[PDB]
Amino acid sequence: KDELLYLNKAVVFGSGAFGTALAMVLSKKCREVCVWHMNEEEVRLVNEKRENVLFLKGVQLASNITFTSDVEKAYNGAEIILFVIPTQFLRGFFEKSGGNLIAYAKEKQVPVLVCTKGIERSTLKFPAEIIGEFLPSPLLSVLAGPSFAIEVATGVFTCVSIASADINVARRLQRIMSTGDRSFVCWATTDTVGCEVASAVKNVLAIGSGVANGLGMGLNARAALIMRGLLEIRDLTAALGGDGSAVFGLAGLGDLQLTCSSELSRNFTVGKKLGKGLPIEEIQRAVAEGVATADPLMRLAKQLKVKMPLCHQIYEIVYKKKNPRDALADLLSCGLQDEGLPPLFK
Amino acid sequence: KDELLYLNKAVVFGSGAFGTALAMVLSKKCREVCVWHMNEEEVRLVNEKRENVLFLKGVQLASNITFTSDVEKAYNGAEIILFVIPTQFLRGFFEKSGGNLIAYAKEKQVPVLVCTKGIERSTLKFPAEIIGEFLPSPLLSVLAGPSFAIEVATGVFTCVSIASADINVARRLQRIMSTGDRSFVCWATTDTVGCEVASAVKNVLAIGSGVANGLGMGLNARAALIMRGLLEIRDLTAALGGDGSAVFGLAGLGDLQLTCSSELSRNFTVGKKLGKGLPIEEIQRAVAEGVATADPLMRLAKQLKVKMPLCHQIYEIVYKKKNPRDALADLLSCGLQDEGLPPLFK
Ligand SMILES: CCCCCCCCCCCCCCCC(=O)O
Ligand SMILES: CCCCCCCCCCCCCCCC(=O)O
Ligand SMILES: Clc1nc(Br)nc2nc[nH]c12
Ligand SMILES: Clc1nc(Br)nc2nc[nH]c12
Repeated sequence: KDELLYLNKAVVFGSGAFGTALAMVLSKKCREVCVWHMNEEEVRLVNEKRENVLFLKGVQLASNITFTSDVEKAYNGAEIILFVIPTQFLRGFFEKSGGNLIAYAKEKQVPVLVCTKGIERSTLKFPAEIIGEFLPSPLLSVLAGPSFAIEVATGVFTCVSIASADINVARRLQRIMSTGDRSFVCWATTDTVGCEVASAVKNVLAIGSGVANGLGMGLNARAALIMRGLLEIRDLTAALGGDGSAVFGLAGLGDLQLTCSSELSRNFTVGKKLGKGLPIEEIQRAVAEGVATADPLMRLAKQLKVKMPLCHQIYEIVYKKKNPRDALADLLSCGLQDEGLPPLFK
Repeated sequence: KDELLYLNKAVVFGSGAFGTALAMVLSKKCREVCVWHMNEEEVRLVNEKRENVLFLKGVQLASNITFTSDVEKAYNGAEIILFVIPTQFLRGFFEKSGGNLIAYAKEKQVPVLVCTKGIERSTLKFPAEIIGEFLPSPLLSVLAGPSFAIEVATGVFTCVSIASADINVARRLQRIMSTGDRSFVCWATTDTVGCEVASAVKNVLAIGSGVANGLGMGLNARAALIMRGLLEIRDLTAALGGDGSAVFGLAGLGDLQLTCSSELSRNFTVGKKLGKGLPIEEIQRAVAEGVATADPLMRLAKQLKVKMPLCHQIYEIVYKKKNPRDALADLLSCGLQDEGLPPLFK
């Protein structure tokens, strides 16, 4: 149905910029929105200032958004649960604080929307996969797309995809997350794996985009990096058993192109400094997502025997002090080739 | 073979920014490069100033690039011929001045590289199709990709695709156009139709990107326009009998994303003014490619029964004084839907 669903309550676990922006979206579709944040002192400040001064400065929270540090109070009564907890803290959160939450979700069959992105170092698994160790996969969906947080939080027109193996789950979440003024529009897809892969890999590729800028390259180069980089997302998705339908959509190409063009993002600045010859040690002052992700990504790639040329070279630049110009030359030493895309039509 | 081909002479018919930049690329692979330009007086100026002050100001031409107004002197001895003549002048050029050129090309089996982009109003055909009425299609290839002219002309890293129905033709052109310093890298593909469609449609979509900016929208919106717009290139390509393998490559997505992000381009400024409420008459002072293209594109789409939502609405805004906010609302009145991309992997 193209008819929107409104709820009494939503909970968002994760208080970053993205989680906060999504809570702003939900505030227009649910009467009450709770945002869980572990530090009580900081919870008080935020509720006082009516603004997430910690991670979304300059944005006034809707009056119906309340921050809390009490997990139980947070989810009680919620009819949709969002996870935006950083990958590295996800598992521990469920083990240490998810017992009742999990029981509640299972009992009430509450939809869960995974918004966290990355790769867990110990298992090489993606966020929805980790969460799926604790919550029934039939209840799980993934949100991904070109969605700069400030724009989303302020209601500037944004499109994203919602992925669920069962398209009917995604379609229902589409009705909850899409806004009445059409400022936040969701598109349904089955490709959960493609979404998670794109969401992690885009951060590594963004460092490369930075490198290209630091090397003195221009916008033609950035476009080429996006397009060739996209095939790496595609190939890794295939190897992971994903259907790949999100690769050339909002979650894949859409988000990748946006993320690689964010010149002020930390991924980009780190790549630019690396491209200018600065060693990673000097740069490291606040870890760029791409830095953290590059290592587990290479390990997963190696484990699955997937060649990811750009990502591999970016990993070398970041972790093995490889000179950026040497990496580029190595990349361009493969000789002349065909583009590597199959025909769509026969 | 990954081994480059060097030539004695190249000719480029068309003296615009792009043709001039491509002549700079060729100057590094051919001893002599002739650029044909119809106005003799302007030819003299350019050769004197050793700079295309007309369409590529600020760039010093290689000493081996010579401008000329003599078609016969231009192609004589050439071993590759590039066309960059504007769509609307292509047919007349062959009819009025191509007799001997055509005989020479046929006799010597000279490769022809089509770089012109657009749709001819009278026949609704694309540039390589028009040229193919005069030169044997086996000799024809198309060059397309994210390739801002200034960057190409100055040797800043650029990747493009070369398309030919027979992949072997494209592969040979790849050896001629790719540079020894790897600053200009070509990728082979069969999808000529996809390239021509993308190259024309991107200009219409760029006006829409402008409109979005003028409406107060942001980068999330631009990313969505690129991604949804790409499906229109895909569907039109299918209807035209193209194989579509270029759609998600450099010629399609790559060039589209670049072109839609060029905020200072005429397509973009025209869209932005339209988005700000200015009527097209007041704007029209130097036609933006997207304006010229929108009409023949809609006619071709209608003729083939292909729905192109964004392009259609852009045509309405440009040609039928439709209010941009009304167009947007109409576009968003389709209800909630699936993303519309097939799985890549089963
Ligand atoms: C970490 C290195 C980043 C440098 C970025 C270079 C700018 C874009 C390069 C795109 C060319 C793609 C090379 C493909 C070669 C291959 O498939 O092995
Ligand atoms: C000429 C209008 C341009 C306005 C541009 C709006 C910004 C991007 C909009 C993308 C949403 C895509 C709408 C798809 C709806 C449909 O498929 O009918
Ligand atoms: Cl230990 C820990 N857990 C969660 Br959940 N989130 C965090 N953010 C910082 N440290 C964190
Ligand atoms: Cl009439 C004509 N022919 C060619 Br070819 N190119 C042109 N450029 C402007 N007018 C032109």
